[PDB]
Amino acid sequence: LLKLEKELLKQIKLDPSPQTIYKWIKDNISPKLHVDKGFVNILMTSFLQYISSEVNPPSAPSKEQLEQEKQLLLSFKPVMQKFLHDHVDLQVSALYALQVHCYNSNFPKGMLLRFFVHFYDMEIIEEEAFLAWKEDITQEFPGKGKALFQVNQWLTWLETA
Repeated sequence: LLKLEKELLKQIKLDPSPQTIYKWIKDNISPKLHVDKGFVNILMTSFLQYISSEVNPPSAPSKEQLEQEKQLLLSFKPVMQKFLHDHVDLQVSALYALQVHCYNSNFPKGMLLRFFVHFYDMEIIEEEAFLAWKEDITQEFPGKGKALFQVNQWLTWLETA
């Protein structure tokens, strides 16, 4: 799975067509793993790494980077939905992936919450998963406090009115 992750990210860089990457998964990863939380973790982690590498390469995002990022995420949305729809616990896994990804970049200003807004508006992550992620004690990935600090007002609104 740490391996699998190696291969998947290599494959995305080689050809980031949503179609190609979905076919590679289906042809190279047993379907029993498609509903595994660790697989959803490596999947979402690889997509986010790729998007970052594209939007903010080694050259405070510009409006052009914000649009580019939305567009790339939009092209991946049907692949992510194919594995996450109807699976709230795997959606919580995808939120931990995005938490750890932002933790790994030192929480860039607004990044985590801009992605929560995306994932919610794109119907990738349901309300229930956002609140399960908030309230979850059982998992231990780093960066959970600083993540909460940045999306708490948003989550509280979601929860109450």
